[PDB]
Amino acid sequence: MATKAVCVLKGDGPVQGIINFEQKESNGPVKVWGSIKGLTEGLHGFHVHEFGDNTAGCTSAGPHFNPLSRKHGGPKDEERHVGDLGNVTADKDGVADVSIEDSVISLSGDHCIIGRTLVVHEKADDLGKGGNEESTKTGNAGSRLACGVIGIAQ
Amino acid sequence: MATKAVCVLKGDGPVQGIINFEQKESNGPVKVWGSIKGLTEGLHGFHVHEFGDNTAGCTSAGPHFNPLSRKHGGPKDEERHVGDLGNVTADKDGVADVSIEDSVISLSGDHCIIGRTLVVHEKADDLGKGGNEESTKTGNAGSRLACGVIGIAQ
Ligand SMILES: [Zn+2]
Ligand SMILES: [Zn+2]
Repeated sequence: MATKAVCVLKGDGPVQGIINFEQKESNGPVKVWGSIKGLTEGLHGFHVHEFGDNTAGCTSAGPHFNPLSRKHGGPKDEERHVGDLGNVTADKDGVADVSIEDSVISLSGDHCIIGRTLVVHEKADDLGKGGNEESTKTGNAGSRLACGVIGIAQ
Repeated sequence: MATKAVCVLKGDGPVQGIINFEQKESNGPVKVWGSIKGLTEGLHGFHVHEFGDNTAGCTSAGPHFNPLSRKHGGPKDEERHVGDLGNVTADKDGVADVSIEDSVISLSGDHCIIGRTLVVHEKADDLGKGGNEESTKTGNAGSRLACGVIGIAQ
């Protein structure tokens, strides 16, 4: 049934925002767009984590959503986690106007991201090209600044 | 797919809690439990609403999850919304130790509640036996005290 999803991001600091998802055909890409504020200028890792579990804050969301058991990558890679959406970019006012299109995540089926956690991270995602253990796990993107559970939308 | 879900309830007031969901068999019943605190002693409407959308707080969840287009009821009714879990009871210390078993909600398929909103209400749900139009729509449970998106749990 689901063609639209939405996510409210909050954390302990000032980072907050709203992200929209739209998938018109189940065999088609998902459009991801919206605004996150309170960010430092530059790149921030932007990931779908495995669990829609916020009991302990962002930490409860678990690792990247990774049902094919691959190593971390960027959204252009064949070797990637399902939840690898690469970076978003905050302007000099702390605002990331997100606009992404991705055909690996979905609003149904196995790769479905509904009821999982969208997280925006402290630092840039190195897209799995960093050369340490951590690169292949989380792309060295550091802290979880804000997260939310991805919800069915009207 | 999912055998566990979790929901963190938050609102503008003091109401807050964690509800777990467990469904070992896709075609078996769902267990609902955990605690909500900060409630007034007495009955509170406990419903799954249609949208997991929190962009305007609890209001943006919309009406009760009703995929079969029926009228509000108690969970033991045949004429009920999928989202009709009835009431929870807060004790004299303001705690609802929720414990509910339901055969209509599901963690998979088309009644799937993952990615929708769990709401705890201001007043008792009259189970649709209240005589007004409100009763057959919302059970007169009143305003939304706390909600959260139901997420995939580990
Ligand atoms: Zn990853
Ligand atoms: Zn109802």
